[PDB]
Amino acid sequence: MNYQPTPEDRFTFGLWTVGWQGRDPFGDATRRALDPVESVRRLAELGAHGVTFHDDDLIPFGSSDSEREEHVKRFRQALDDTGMKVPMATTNLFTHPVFKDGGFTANDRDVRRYALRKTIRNIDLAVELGAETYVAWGGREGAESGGAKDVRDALDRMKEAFDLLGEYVTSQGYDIRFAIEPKPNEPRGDILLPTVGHALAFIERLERPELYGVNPEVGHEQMAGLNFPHGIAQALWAGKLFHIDLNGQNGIKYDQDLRFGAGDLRAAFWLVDLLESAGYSGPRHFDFKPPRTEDFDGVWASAAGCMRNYLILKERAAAFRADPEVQEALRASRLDELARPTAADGLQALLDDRSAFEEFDVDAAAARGMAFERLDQLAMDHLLGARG
Amino acid sequence: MNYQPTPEDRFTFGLWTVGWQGRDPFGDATRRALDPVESVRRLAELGAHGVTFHDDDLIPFGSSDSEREEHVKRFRQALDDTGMKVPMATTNLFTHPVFKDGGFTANDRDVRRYALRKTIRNIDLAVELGAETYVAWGGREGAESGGAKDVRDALDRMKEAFDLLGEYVTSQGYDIRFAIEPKPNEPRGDILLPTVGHALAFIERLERPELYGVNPEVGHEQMAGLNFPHGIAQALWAGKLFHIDLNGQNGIKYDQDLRFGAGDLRAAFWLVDLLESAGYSGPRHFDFKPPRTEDFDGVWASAAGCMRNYLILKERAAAFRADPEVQEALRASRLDELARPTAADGLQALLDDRSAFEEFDVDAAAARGMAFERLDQLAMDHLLGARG
Amino acid sequence: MNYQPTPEDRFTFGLWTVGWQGRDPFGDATRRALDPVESVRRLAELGAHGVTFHDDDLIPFGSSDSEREEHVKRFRQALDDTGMKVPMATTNLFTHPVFKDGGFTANDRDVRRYALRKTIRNIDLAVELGAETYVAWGGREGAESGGAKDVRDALDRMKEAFDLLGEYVTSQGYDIRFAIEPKPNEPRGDILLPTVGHALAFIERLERPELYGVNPEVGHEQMAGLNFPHGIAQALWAGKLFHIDLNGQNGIKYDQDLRFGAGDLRAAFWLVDLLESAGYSGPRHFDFKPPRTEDFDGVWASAAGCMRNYLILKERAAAFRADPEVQEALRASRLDELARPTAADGLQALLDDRSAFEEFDVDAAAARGMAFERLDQLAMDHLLGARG
Amino acid sequence: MNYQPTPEDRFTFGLWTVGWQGRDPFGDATRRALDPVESVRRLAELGAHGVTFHDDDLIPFGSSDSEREEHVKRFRQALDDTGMKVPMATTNLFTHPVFKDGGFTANDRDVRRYALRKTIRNIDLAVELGAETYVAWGGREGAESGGAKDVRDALDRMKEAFDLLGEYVTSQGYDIRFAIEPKPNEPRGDILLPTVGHALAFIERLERPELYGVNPEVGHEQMAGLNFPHGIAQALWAGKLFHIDLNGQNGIKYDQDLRFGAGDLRAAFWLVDLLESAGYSGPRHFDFKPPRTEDFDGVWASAAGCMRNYLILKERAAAFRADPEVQEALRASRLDELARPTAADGLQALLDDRSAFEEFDVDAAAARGMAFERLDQLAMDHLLGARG
Ligand SMILES: OC[C@H]1O[C@H](O)[C@H](O)[C@@H](O)[C@@H]1O
Ligand SMILES: OC[C@H]1O[C@H](O)[C@H](O)[C@@H](O)[C@@H]1O
Ligand SMILES: OC[C@H]1O[C@H](O)[C@H](O)[C@@H](O)[C@@H]1O
Ligand SMILES: OC[C@H]1O[C@H](O)[C@H](O)[C@@H](O)[C@@H]1O
Repeated sequence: MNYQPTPEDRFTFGLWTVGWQGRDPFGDATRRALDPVESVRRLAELGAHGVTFHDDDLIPFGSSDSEREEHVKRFRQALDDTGMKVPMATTNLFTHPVFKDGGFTANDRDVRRYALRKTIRNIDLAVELGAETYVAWGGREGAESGGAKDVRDALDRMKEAFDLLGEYVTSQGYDIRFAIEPKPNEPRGDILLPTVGHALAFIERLERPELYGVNPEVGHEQMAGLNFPHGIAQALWAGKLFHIDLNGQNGIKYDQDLRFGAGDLRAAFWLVDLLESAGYSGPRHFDFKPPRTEDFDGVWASAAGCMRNYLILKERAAAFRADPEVQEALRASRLDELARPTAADGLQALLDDRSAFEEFDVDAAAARGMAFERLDQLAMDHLLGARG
Repeated sequence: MNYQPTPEDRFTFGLWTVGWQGRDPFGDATRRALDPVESVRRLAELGAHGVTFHDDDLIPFGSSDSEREEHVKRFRQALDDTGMKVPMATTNLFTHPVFKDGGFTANDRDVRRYALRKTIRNIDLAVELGAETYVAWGGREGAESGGAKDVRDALDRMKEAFDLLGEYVTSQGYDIRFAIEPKPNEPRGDILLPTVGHALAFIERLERPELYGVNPEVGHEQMAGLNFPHGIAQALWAGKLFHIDLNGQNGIKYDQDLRFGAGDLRAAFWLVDLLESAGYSGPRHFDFKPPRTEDFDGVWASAAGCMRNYLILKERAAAFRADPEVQEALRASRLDELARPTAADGLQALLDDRSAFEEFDVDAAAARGMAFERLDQLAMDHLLGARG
Repeated sequence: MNYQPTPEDRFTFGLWTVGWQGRDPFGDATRRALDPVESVRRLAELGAHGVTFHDDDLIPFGSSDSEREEHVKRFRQALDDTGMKVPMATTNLFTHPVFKDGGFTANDRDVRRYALRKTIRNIDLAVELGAETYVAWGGREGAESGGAKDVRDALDRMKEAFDLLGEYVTSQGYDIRFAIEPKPNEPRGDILLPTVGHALAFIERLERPELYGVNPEVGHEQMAGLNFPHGIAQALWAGKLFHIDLNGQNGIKYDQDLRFGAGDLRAAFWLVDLLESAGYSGPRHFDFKPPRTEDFDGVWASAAGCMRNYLILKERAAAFRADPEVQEALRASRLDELARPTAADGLQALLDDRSAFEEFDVDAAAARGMAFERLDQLAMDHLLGARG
Repeated sequence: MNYQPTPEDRFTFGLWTVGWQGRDPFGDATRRALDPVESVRRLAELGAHGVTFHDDDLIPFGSSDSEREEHVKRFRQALDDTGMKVPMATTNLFTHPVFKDGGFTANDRDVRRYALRKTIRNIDLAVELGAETYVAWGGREGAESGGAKDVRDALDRMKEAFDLLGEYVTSQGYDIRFAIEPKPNEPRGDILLPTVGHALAFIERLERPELYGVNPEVGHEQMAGLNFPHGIAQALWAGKLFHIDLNGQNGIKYDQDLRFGAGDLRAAFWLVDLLESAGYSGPRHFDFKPPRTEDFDGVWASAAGCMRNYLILKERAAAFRADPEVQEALRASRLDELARPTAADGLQALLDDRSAFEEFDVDAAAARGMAFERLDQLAMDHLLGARG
C-alpha cells in the first residue's frame, strides 16, 4: 500500500528539468536558476537514483578551463555526499545562436567541426563521471523551407559525425554507447530522423552499428500521433532501447513535457507493462518541465509525481498480468498463437498444406470473435483498481 | 507550353483508383463497377504507361481456377491491344472478414498461413504479367487496444512472413523485389510499421535485405504530420525507394487519397524536384480516389489532373534549379558547403585543429545570416510562374 | 463496491451503435444485421434506459407506408415489453447517394427540399415515440475542394433549413428541441460548423434561437485536438447542452467511436466531474462502434463497458470533490477567487483603485505559486484509487 | 506584370513581427533589438500602409510617465515623417510572470483587476494614435490540467472583463471596436475560446455585442486542423470580421508564424479569393516571425515576401473568377443553385409539393455528377499560371 521510490527503482532526472526557469516562447522566466548542487540534494531526498546533464547545464558556456574544473569539483562532491549517480550525459547543440542551422548538419562546415569538438570534450567528461550512455538530440538539425537543406547531403554529414564519435570512443577505449533521441519538429519546422523508426533505420548505415541505439521520448512520438508503446516494442525487438525519456503529452501540438502519468494515461500503463515485462534494465529518466505556474514547492511536487505515477502503474500492470482471469482472456484472444511460428514446418510443407488454402474454411475462421473488448475492459478495471 | 503525358512519362494507376465505387464509412456507392478492361482502355487514351492491381481487383474472391483463367485472359488481351504495362502488383489482405485481425500478424495461426498462400499465388501471377515490384500494405496489421497484440511477437511473425516470401522468390528464380508500404493508422487504431522510417528499420532485420524496399505514399506520411520529401530523401539515401504512391492529403485526418497536386501543393513541388534531381527511374504511380461526388466524366478528369499536375511541377522545379539567380542563392545559403565532408582530414587532424574550437570565433559564425527566406521566395516565384 | 447500471442512470444507445455490422472503408461487414427489436431487448437486460434512431435504422429506405407501419408497430411493442424509452431521434441525411453533396446544403435545390421533407416526416415519428430531442448531424455538408461550396451561401441555406423546421415544430405545437452535432471532417474533407463553438455561434443567428442547442461528441472535438470538457463547459455556460454523445477517441485521426472510457481516460474523468457537478440531467447517450474484430458477445461486452466506465469515473470524481484535502488544495490554487467578480465595485471604482495599478506589487503577485501540480496529482490519485 | 505593393493595398505589420529577436523555447536571440522608429522607416520603404503594437513593444514595461511620453513622441514623429498609420493596437497580457495564469481569467482577483487597468491605459493610447480596432489575444487564459480552472467561472470573468472595456469605451465616447483573436493552444495546454467559432459564440453573450468581432489568424485555425477560408466565411456571414492576421503554418504543431504564402498555399489562394470577393475593407495585417536563421536582410526579404505573395494570389484569384470557362464550370457544379432559396414558397407550399418527396426521383438526382474535380483543376491551373 506504498508508492515510495528508492534508488533501486533507477529513477533519474535531467538537471534541465527541475531546473527549468519557465521561459517559454511568449514569456519570461517565473523561477530563479537552481544551483545544480541543490538540484542533486533535493532529488536524492525524493528517492531519485541519479541525474543527467548537457555540458552547458553544468559548465556555463564560455567558462575558462579553470572555472570548469571548479564547477565539476562542486558537482562531484554533491554526488559523493548523496550517493547519486550520473548514468547519461548529452551535449547542448541547440541554444547558442551559432547552432541556428544545426550542429552536425549545419550548412556551414566550420560550425559542424565545432559541434564535433564540443561534443568530444563532453564525452571525456561523461566517462569521468561514470556515464554509460551518451545521448544526442539533434534539435536544430532540419529546416523550415525545402530548398534550405538537401536531406541526402545532410544525412551524409550526420553519418559522418556519428562515425567520427564512434572512432573516437573506440580509439580511447571508452565504455560508453550512444543513443539518438528523435523528435519530429520544434524548434525547426521539420527535424531530421523524426521518429524512432527513422533513427533505427539510420543507425544500420553507421560504420559500427553496435555502438548506437535510441533514446525515445513519450511526448515526441506522440507529437506525430504515433503509439509510443508500439515504437518502444520495435526498439526492444531490434535490441536498441539503450535509454528512455518519460513524460506526458496531450496530443499533436507543441512539446509539453508534462510530468509522467499526465497526458495519455492509458499509453503510460501499456508502456510500463512493456518495460517491466521485457525486463528493461536501464534508467527510468524523466525529461519533464514543471509548468511555469509553479513555485519551487510545485517543482518538487511535480518531480515526486513522476516517480509515484510510474510505481502505481507498475503495480497495476503486474496485477493485470498476474490475474488468472486475464491469463484466460489472453488465451481466448489467441495471444498464445501469435507467439507460435506461422510455419516452422518450412516453405515446402506450407505450399503442400491443403489445409492452408485449398481446404481452408475462410467463413468459419472469419466468424471467430477476437474477444479484444473484454480483454481491454479487464485492463481498464485493473488500471482503475476496480477489479472486483 | 504543353502538359500532355505520354507513356514515356511512366505514369501508372491502380485498378482500384479510377475503379473506386464511392463506398465510404458513412455511405453507399455512387458509381457502378468498372470492368478492368475498360479501365485499361480509358487510361491508355489518357496517356498512362500502365496499371497495377491487387489479386482481388482482377479475379473476384472465390473464383474457380477456370474463371480465374478467363479473367486473366481478357485482361492480358487489353494490355496487348493498348500497349499498357503492369509494373507492380499487390495482395488484398484487408477486405475479407477473415483478415479482421490482420494477415501476416493475425493472432490466429491458421489465418497467417492462408495469408501467405494467397500472396504466393498472386506473386506467380504478377511475374507472368511482367511486374518488377510486389507491394505489401499491411492495412490490418495492428490494434485498437494495447493487450490485443504483443508487438514483439507480431514483428517476429511479420519478419517470418517476409523471409518466407523471400525464400520463395529466390527458389523460383523470379526477378521481382518487394516494397513495404507504410501507413500510420486506418483502418486499425494503430498500424505496424507506421512510417517510412519504421519500415526501413524493419527491412534491415530480414534475412535477405537486398530484396526489400519501401513504397511510400504522400498522404500516409502526412497523416502523421511528417515531411514527405524528407522521408523520400532518407529512402533514396538508403537505396530503398523501389516504388512510390502519389496523391494529395489535407493534413492529419482520415486517408483522403486526393488527386496528386491537391492537398499540400508546396510539398508536391519539393517532392517532384527531389525525384527528378535524384533520377528516380521507377513508375510514377497514383493511388487516389476520385471523390464520390463525381460521375465517370469526373473520374477521368481527376486521373488526367494527376498527370498534368506532375508535369507542371516538373517544369517549375527544373526552371528553379536552372535559374542562375537560384544557383547564386544556393551558394549564398551554403548548400555547396553542406555537400562537402566535415572532416575528410580525419579524426586526429580535427582534434589538433585549433581553428575548430580553441580559436573558433563563435560570435562571427553566429552573425552570419542563412539567407533562407530569399531562397524560399525564389522557389515560390518559380512555382507560381511569377519569375519576372 | 458495485458498478451496475440501472435505468435511473439514464444510459442510452443508438440502434446504429450495437447494430454496426463492421463495414469500414477497406472491408466488408464482419457481423450480421441486428433486428432493432433484439437490440432493444439486449440493451434493457444490460441496464440501459433507452435507445435512439435515425429514420433509416428503423424503417428501411423506400418502405411503403404499409411496411413502415409494421416496423414501427414491432418496435413500439418491444419498448412496451421492456420499459425502454426513446428520448432522441435523428435523420439519416448521409447514406444514400443523393446526399453525396449534402442534404440541407447540397448545391442542387431539389435535393435540399427533399432533405427537409424527409426530416419533417421523421420529426412527426419522433414526437409520437416520445422523443424530447431531435439531433441533426450534417455529415455531408461541406467540401473536398474550395470552389465547390460558397460557404456564405451554404450557411444561408443551413439557417433557412433550421428556421423552417423551427416554424414546423412551432406550428404543430410539438414539445421538441433540436440539437446540432458538430464534426470537423469525415466523410467530407471539411464539414460545416466543425466544432461546438461554430455550432453555438450559428444558433444565435436562427429566428428562434431558444429551440436549438448542441449535441457534442467526445471524439469529434478530439479530431480537432480540442479539450472536450472545456467545450462542454462553454455549452453549459450558454445554456445549450441539450444532449451529449459519449465515446472514446485516440487523437487526431479518423472517427474511431471507441467505447466510452477508452481513448483519453483523463478527459473522460474531467468530463464526468463536470456533467455531475453542473447537474446535467439529459441522457448519457453512447455513440460508439464495437470494433469489427468482435462477435456478438464482444458487442454486448463493449456496450456494458461504456456504462461501467461512466459509473466508475462518477464515483472517483465525487470522491475527489468530497475529499477535504482536495477542498483545501482548491483554495490554495484560488479556485475560490476565480468565482468572485473581478469588479463588482464597478468601472469607476476600479479606475480610482490605486491598489489595482499605481500601487500594485507585480513582483509579489508574480512570485505566488499556483500549486496546480499538487492539485493535479491529487486528482490522479483519486482516479487511480491510490488515495492513501 | 508587377507585384509592387503601395500603401493603398492596406498592408500592415506588427512591431513584434519584423522586431522578433529569435528567442525560442530552446535558444537565445539571433538578432539585436530593432528600434520601433527604424521598423517604421524600413516598412514604409517596402510599401507598407502601417504598423500595429502591443503596449509593451512601444513603451518598455515599467517606464515612468516621463519616458513613456518620450517613447510615444519619437514614434509619432516617425509616423508623421513616413505617412504610416496605426489602425490597430493590443495589450501584452502574456509576457510578464504576473500573467502566468492569465490576465482576465487569472485565478487571483488582484491580477485580473491589474490586467484591466493595463488594458484601459493602452486603449487611451490607441485612440490617440488613431487606431480603429483594439485586439485581445488571451494567450495565457487557459490551463495545463483540468482542476486548475473552472471553465464556467472563467467565462464569467472573461465576459465581465469585456463588458467593462465596453462600458469604458462607450462612456468615453471612443470610436473603437474590439476584436478577439482565438488560438487553440500554446503557451497554455489549452486556451479558452480556442477557435473562431468559440469566440463568435462568446461575443453573443456580451452586453453590447455590436462592439466586438474576431481577428482570426491563418496559423491558429490550422493548429486545430481547421479550414481557414471556411472559418473566415462564417465570420463574414456573421458580420464579425473586424480584422485579420495573415501568415503561414505547416499543419498541426507549434505556432510557426511563417510568412504569408508559406505553409498551405492553396488555402492562401482560397482565402484571398474570399477576402476580395466579399469586399473585406480592413487592414491586411501580417503576424509573422522571420525565422531565426535570418539576419536583418532576411528579415526585410521575408516581410516583402508576405506582400508579394498576397498580390500574386489576388491576381490569380481574380483571373480565375473572370475566366468564362470557370463561370461555365461554376454553373455546371450548380453554385448558382446554392445561392437560391430552398423554399421561398414557404413551409406550407413545401409540404404540399409532391415533387419534393412523393414524386421525387432520388435515383436520377443521385446519378448527377457534381463536376467538382474539373472545377478544382481549373482553379489549380489558374493558381500555377498554367491556363493555356
Ligand atoms: O537529448 C538531450 C535533451 O536535450 C534537450 O533538453 C531536449 O529538449 C530534450 O528532449 C533532450 O532529451
Ligand atoms: O498496397 C496496395 C494498396 O492497398 C490498398 O489499396 C491501400 O489502401 C493502398 O494505400 C495500397 O497502396
Ligand atoms: O447525429 C446522428 C448520428 O448520425 C451518424 O450516426 C453520425 O455518425 C453520428 O456521429 C451522429 O451522432
Ligand atoms: O493579439 C496580439 C498578438 O499578441 C501576440 O503577439 C500573439 O502571439 C499574436 O498572435 C497576437 O496577434
